Amino acid sequence: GNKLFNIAQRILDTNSVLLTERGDHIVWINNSWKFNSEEPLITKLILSIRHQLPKEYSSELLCPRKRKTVEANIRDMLVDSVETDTYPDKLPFKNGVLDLVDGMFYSGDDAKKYTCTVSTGFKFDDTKFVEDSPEMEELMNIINDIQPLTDENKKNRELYEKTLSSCLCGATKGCLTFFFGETATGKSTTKRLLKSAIGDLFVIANMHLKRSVKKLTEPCRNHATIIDGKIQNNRYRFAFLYLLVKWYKKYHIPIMKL
Amino acid sequence: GNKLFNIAQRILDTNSVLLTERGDHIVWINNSWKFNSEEPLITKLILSIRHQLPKEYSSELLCPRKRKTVEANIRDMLVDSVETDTYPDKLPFKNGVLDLVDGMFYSGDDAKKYTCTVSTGFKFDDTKFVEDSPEMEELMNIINDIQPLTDENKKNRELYEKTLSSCLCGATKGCLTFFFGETATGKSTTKRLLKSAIGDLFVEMHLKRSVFKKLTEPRNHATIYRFAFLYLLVKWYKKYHIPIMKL
Amino acid sequence: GNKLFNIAQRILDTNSVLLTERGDHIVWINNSWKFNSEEPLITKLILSIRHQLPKEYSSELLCPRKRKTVEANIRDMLVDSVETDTYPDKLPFKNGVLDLVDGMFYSGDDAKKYTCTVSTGFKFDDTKFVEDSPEMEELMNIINDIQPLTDENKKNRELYEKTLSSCLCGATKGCLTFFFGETATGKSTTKRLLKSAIGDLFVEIANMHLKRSVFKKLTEPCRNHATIIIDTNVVRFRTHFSQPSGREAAENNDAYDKVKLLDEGLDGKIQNNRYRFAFLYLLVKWYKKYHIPIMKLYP
Amino acid sequence: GNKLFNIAQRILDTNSVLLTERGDHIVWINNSWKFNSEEPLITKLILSIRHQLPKEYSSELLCPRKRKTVEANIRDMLVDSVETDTYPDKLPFKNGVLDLVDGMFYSGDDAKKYTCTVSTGFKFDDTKFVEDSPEMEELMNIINDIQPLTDENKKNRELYEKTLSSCLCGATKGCLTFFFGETATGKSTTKRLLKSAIGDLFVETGQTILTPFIANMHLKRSVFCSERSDNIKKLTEPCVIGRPINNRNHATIIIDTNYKPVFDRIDNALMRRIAVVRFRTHFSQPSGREAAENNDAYDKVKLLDEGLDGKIQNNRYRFAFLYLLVKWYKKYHIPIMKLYPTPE
Amino acid sequence: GNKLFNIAQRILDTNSVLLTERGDHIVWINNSWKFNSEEPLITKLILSIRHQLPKEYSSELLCPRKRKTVEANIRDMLVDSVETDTYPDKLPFKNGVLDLVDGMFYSGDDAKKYTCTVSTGFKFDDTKFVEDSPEMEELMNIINDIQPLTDENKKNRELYEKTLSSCLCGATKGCLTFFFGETATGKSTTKRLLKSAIGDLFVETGQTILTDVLDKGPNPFIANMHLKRSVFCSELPDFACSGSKKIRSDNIKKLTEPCVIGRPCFSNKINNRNHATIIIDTNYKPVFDRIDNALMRRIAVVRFRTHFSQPSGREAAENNDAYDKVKLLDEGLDGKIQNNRYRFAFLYLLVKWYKKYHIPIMKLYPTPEEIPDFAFYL
Amino acid sequence: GNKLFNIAQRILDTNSVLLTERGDHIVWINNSWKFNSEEPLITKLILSIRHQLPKEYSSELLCPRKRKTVEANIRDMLVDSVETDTYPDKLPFKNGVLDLVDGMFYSGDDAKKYTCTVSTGFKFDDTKFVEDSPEMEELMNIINDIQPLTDENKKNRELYEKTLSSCLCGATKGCLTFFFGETATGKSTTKRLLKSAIGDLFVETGQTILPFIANMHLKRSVFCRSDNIKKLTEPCVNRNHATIIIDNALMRRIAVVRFRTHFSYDKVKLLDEGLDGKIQNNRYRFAFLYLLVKWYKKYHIPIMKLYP
Ligand SMILES: Nc1ncnc2c1ncn2[C@@H]1O[C@H](COP(=O)(O)OP(=O)(O)O)[C@@H](O)[C@H]1O
Ligand SMILES: Nc1ncnc2c1ncn2[C@@H]1O[C@H](COP(=O)(O)OP(=O)(O)O)[C@@H](O)[C@H]1O
Ligand SMILES: Nc1ncnc2c1ncn2[C@@H]1O[C@H](COP(=O)(O)OP(=O)(O)O)[C@@H](O)[C@H]1O
Ligand SMILES: Nc1ncnc2c1ncn2[C@@H]1O[C@H](COP(=O)(O)OP(=O)(O)O)[C@@H](O)[C@H]1O
Ligand SMILES: Nc1ncnc2c1ncn2[C@@H]1O[C@H](COP(=O)(O)OP(=O)(O)O)[C@@H](O)[C@H]1O
Ligand SMILES: Nc1ncnc2c1ncn2[C@@H]1O[C@H](COP(=O)(O)OP(=O)(O)O)[C@@H](O)[C@H]1O
Repeated sequence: GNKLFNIAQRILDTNSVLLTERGDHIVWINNSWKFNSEEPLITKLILSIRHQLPKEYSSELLCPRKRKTVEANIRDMLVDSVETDTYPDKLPFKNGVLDLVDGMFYSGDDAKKYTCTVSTGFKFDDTKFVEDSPEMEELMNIINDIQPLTDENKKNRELYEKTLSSCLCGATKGCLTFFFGETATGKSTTKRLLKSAIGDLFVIANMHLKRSVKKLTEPCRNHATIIDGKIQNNRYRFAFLYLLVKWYKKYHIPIMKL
Repeated sequence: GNKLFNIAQRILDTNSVLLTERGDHIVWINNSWKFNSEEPLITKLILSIRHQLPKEYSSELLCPRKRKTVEANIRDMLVDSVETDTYPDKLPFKNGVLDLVDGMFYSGDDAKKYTCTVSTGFKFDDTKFVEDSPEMEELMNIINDIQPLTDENKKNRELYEKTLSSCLCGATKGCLTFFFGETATGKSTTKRLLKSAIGDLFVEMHLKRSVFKKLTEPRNHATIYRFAFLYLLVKWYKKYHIPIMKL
Repeated sequence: GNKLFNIAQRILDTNSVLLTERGDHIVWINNSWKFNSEEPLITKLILSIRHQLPKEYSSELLCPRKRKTVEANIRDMLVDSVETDTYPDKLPFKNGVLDLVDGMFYSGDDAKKYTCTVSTGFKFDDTKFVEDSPEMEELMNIINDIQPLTDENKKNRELYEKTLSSCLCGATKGCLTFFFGETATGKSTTKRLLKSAIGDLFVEIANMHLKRSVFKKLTEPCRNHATIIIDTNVVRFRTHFSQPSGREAAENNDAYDKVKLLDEGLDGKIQNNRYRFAFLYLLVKWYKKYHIPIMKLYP
Repeated sequence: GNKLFNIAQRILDTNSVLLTERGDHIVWINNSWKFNSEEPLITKLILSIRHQLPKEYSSELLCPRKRKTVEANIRDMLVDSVETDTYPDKLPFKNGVLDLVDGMFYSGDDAKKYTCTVSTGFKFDDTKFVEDSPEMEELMNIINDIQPLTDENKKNRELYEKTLSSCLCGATKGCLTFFFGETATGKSTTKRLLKSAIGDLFVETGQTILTPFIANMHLKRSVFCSERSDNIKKLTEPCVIGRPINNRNHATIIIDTNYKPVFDRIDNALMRRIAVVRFRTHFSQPSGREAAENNDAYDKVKLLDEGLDGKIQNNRYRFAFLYLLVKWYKKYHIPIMKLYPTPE
Repeated sequence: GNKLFNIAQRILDTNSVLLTERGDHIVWINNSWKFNSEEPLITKLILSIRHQLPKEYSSELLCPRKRKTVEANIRDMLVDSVETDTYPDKLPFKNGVLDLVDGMFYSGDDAKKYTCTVSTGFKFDDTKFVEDSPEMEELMNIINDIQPLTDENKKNRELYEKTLSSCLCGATKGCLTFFFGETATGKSTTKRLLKSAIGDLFVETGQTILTDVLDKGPNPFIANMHLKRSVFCSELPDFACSGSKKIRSDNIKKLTEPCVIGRPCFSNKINNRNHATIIIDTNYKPVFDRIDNALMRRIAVVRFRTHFSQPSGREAAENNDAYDKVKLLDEGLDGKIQNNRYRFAFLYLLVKWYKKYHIPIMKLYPTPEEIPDFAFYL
Repeated sequence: GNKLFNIAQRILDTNSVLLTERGDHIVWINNSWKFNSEEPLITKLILSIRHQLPKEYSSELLCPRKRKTVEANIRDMLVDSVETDTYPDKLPFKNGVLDLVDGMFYSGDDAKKYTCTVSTGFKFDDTKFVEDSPEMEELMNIINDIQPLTDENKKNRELYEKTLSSCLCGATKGCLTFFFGETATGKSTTKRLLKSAIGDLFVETGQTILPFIANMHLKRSVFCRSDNIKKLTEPCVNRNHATIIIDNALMRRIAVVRFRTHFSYDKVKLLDEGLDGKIQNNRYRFAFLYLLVKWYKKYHIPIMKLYP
């Protein structure tokens, strides 16, 4: 056939570009399913796949007028859409995906099979998701101070942990939990802690695919659960992420329900 | 005279592209009458149909700038509009159209003639639409639990079956059905079961075949487990709505 | 000298494309003046007229890049705006324009002279505009039940006929006509009959433009061709139409004077357009009885 | 040099395309200064002017891509703007300009030095602008039946004539005029006659002006308001504030009312911008005629014709009223133009 | 090398095109720093400077596709922003710049140094900016009619002189000025005289900028009053009746800052340089929401006294105490003002007034003694 | 291969064009990180870099149709977003960056590492940032006139200098501040002095706040419902570096300094009619910048916090 057509065919065969019902063309570059419905991110992918093609097919794509032909060819081959965020027990990081059934981290093509268009926005450092460090004990202490562990507060702590641990699911939640409290009881502190824990999955048009923010209990797509100085430096991030994963694995194994 | 016009004529001879009174072009790719106004799919159909054209006409379609010329020729050749969604006794699934009176499942070219724009949403699997399944037993039990075949639920059962089977027709319904009752009776359960049955043809209204004097006016088709409840619905249609559809 | 300018001049010779005061290029294809201020229809016209020009001129129109050249030449040669819908005594169908005053229906080039952009939305069936058919007699019975030809109802009947026939003129009406009456009297039956009769030129301010029928500011030409009709619960209505259960609702109240039997099947046999061309014949017949010299409605 | 640049230079030297202080490029074709900010109207002129250049510079212009080059050069050569509509005593028709002070219809190059970016919207036939015609007598009878020339109706008749004829200048009218009268006496008849006569230079607007309907009334000579104090103080100045932010007010404001108007604020400043003409000749239907003469709010009663509006909308009484307007104009507005208020 | 890049560099050398802080590219054609943020005006300049280049560098600019290239190069060669209209004491006409310090005229490169993007909107004729002319004498007569040179009117006349003179300099005035007067007194006459004298450096606005939260939504009444040296806001009705919005006080301090905040229709440029002499044409005493000393140092007033009326109303206007003198109303005066007959004489008079009153520094003073509530607060 | 691709690679290897998290591209020309979301500013960088490449690569950039190919290649070779204005304690001028920690001024590549986009709006004159100069003594004269160095108002004076010196950093403050005072008290004099000192990092917006937010992004000082107060002291509202100067939670979010001396109260002084004229022209700009830097390195060197 044609060189600029075989290049598009070979790029498509790698399943690096996909089409989603919102009309979006999700692109796989830098180990994250990216998308931007304002300018073609595909051309970035034809430029990236350059070190994945034969030599005769590699020098062709060093021309921006030749990375629009292949982009159009690719855009005209995506005739059938692909479902997104099929798996709820998955956490997308800027370098892979994390499974909440056993708490390990995938990277590269291992995270490609789990189509997660949205992401937490930051990389998952390996030597921070540890059991103990000079951040775990202080986090545990402040969590106890905010939400005491006593008998009359035991059920309150249980529902509290169940509510924050729910802010990882990829499915919609049909239940509401109230955050009633007096002045200066740490609500903003927990808000910032959870924001540091997940990040981009935290904020009606903007809250798409977000996992936390009768009309806000319907499947349509939303997944959100509706509810100092050494925080913005992003220190308690991985410790609180470990706590959230532990609470999820302790409370949300079989069925997700609030 | 012109290869890129002979190709357009051959593509239009297959009746794959039609024009709809909204001024919009609907196309036929992978067994679905799709349509879009932001990224027209006429080029998608051009690049899809190359296999059905001769070799000399197939090598010319492998080019994005030679595929916006055939698209221009085709769009310039569609002068008059065509009507969509005429047949009322059809069920459009993502892989064909199923007849209600006949009950035979159509797929591919046989499904093209019935211009069914709105689809059920989900693909239809042949080896699930059976009368003997583990799920259909429990579905029948649930149906009997929601409403029994008792003395006070004989004519109510008839109206229930008639109204439920009515949510399969492309015509305009002539009556409204109410669901007055107490909590935990089967209202929302039946709502979710019907949603799982007829899929996309459901809103909780343009060509939507179910919605939960102005309503009973012509466009709208509304009546204001995917293979067992569907079997029960088609059976109810074959008991109730055979010669004429009325509510 | 320049083939794509000779082609543009020749296409302009046929007077197929016109420029409107609104800025929209009306186009003549498929016996209807279609226009669209979102995409130029002119290129479809250039492609369509291909089978009229010499063989050398025709082969240059199988090239979409040589058709925007012709369209650009044509658009640069159209300076004189041409008024639309100047003739009010015409009813535009999808295959031409019917003349109400005389009675025949024009088609093809004959309908081009009457620049009629809006149309009825449905084709004009030739063998349906007939005085006698198994549907005009039942329809006339429907009027007789709704509006009997009694001495007291004679004035009502004439006013009803005049108002119904007035929804066929492209002029501007200067009178509001009411549909006063009680419930189940045949108003909405008349509305359904009218919708089946005329079709697209029926609405139930910008949207209500260039329409002939619709359901002091509304009675001025500034365009507005609509016959404004208001339904309230003045052509008065008496013959309430009762049901079988309303059979026993048919002998006390003087808001009515007659109670024919309800016919639930009738309503259905309207949207099917069973009484369509019968109604067109009745409207036209009535029209060339009150508005032949001049069309006017008396307040 | 470049051939298309020579073509553009020649076209620019015939003064056929002009640049205004609004961003619009006004084009001169069909004896009219048109403008439209949706299409490069200049690219029409390049074709139309084609029958003025030598044969060498003619066959080139049969190419749409060689008239975007010529237009690009032209738009690059119009460095200076030109003031437009500085001549008030001219009436522009779609085929010429009528000079009112002598009533002469200029066409072609003669009707070009008077830049007129807004026209009446129709052509001006020479062999209808005459004083001897049956339509002339019909229109004169209608006008006499509307405003009789009797002794008690002299000053009002003069005000009516002055106000009607004043909707022919491009000057700024510093006054307001009412058509105060009871229903069905001829105010809408006068409105339709004026619309048929002066055509496009006539706009009807809603009551929100009196209490984006101000941006469209730009360069219109007559604004009729059928059916707030400072609105009057805003509407009689050459530059009125309106955004679709300043518009030139060449408009005579006529207001159609049925009762005595009541204003929000009454002061000595408002009475010097107001004028009223009374309508006293009711035209009632023959069935209801006997109920009109007994009424005291009117003075005369006549027969209400039915086809009059039909023939008026058909623009049959157009040039007769144009002649009447010109004749009135060359009786009060020749030395200067000024609208005199009448507080009483 | 490249021929088109050499052309672009030569054009850049002559300092004809410039880049402004607003992001707009200003050009230099026909001795006027014109700019237009809807078309790349630069492409006109490339043609106009065609004669200022050698023969080989001239024939390359008779090709609009070859002038788009030069325009692109110029847009890619101007990396540094410039601040325009820095010199305040300059009056830009359509054919040069008049310096107010001593009143000579400049053209060409002499006037190019002062990058005044705005202009008055009309050409400047040399043999009219004189001291002896029939138009000058009659203009002096009508000005003395508007403001008599009496001792009772002496302070008012002098402050009127200064206020009119201030509408020539490009500084930022911090004192609002009122034109309190009764109907038919000359406020609109002075307004039209200014409009004929300074032309473009003059806009009209509605009372909205005085009674409105002038930040919500797109407001083009503020985005137009940028670099204009005189702003007129007529139509101030009385506030005694219902439905009248009092003049919002903070707007007075808002309008006297060196920058004004406002957004036009669908734009993000909220800052506009405020060189305007905000002058209010009113009829009665203005009333604000709250009166204080912070608002008291931004308000100056001039009373207009001599009335104009035809003999029909002369008897009724003579006995009115709201006036002090009555003169015969002229009918063709508006006609001979709207045709700019009184333009250059008034411009010369304004220049003389500025040279006599504002030569050392430019500053304005308030006159808080002519308002009842203001006087009570004293 | 391709010459334009190699040119784009060489341009990127110098790290002059970056892609920010907002989706916009920041460009390093004339010792300033300039960005503008209305046209590609990359092409200006392509033409500026022209005197850095091999002479065979330089003649290819004298062509606007070949400076859009290089820009296109660059636009597809920036796949990783980069955060902006990480360094709080740096003051960006149109010709470099001043390091507030010690007081030295960097320029060129030395100021390229500090990716701070919003500059002050002017250049840094080397021979004016001096402690002694015949425009400085008058500056602390007028400052002491505005705020006398009295023991009674010493707390007010230290609060004043602490709050005004805080308008130089990219950190987020968590408390509103007010300049509530009487008429003719130097409040707008302080506003204009600060505007001369910092320039672009200074925005004035009406009381609608109390697109008017979309412009005050990365600005280090701004001027002018308690819910909006609770919304205006957060790291995001659009970044929030502004030192906003115009229940218990409201109590810990409000700081006000009360001006005392009046000019034409505790002391009445004489008005200076020419003071504004010699303030708008930025006469005291660099002397006040020096004073602010001195106050900063005297007060905020260990950590930044504005206690109420
Ligand atoms: N364990 C803890 N150690 C230190 N500070 C704490 C702890 N728990 C709560 N706080 C303080 O309590 C405050 C919570 O107030 P916050 O919930 O933000 O009030 P509001 O939401 O009304 O502004 C935080 O500023 C935090 O510093
Ligand atoms: N066969 C059945 N009969 C009754 N209830 C059922 C049956 N199957 C499931 N249910 C459960 O009982 C509930 C019935 O509630 P329903 O009648 O829908 O009213 P609501 O949803 O408002 O409570 C459902 O939530 C459903 O989960
Ligand atoms: N002669 C008739 N033929 C057929 N149907 C009739 C006749 N008379 C009455 N009907 C029926 O009676 C009904 C009258 O209702 P209608 O008068 O339209 O109610 P409303 O006036 O409130 O709109 C119609 O639906 C019509 O079908
Ligand atoms: N001179 C005349 N002779 C006969 N009929 C007239 C004459 N003038 C007007 N008419 C008729 O009388 C009617 C007058 O209505 P009009 O006064 O316009 O109503 P309104 O003033 O309430 O808008 C018109 O329809 C017109 O046909
Ligand atoms: N000597 C004069 N100088 C200026 N204007 C005069 C003079 N004599 C009469 N006038 C008249 O004054 C009118 C302008 O005053 P006007 O616009 O009514 O002021 P305002 O609108 O502020 O009341 C002009 O129409 C002019 O004819
Ligand atoms: N210490 C001072 N010495 C001299 N003049 C001063 C002093 N303080 C203030 N001023 C004068 O006061 C004016 C500023 O007043 P300002 O505080 O802005 O009042 P407001 O804030 O009410 O507008 C300046 O023009 C300045 O000349």
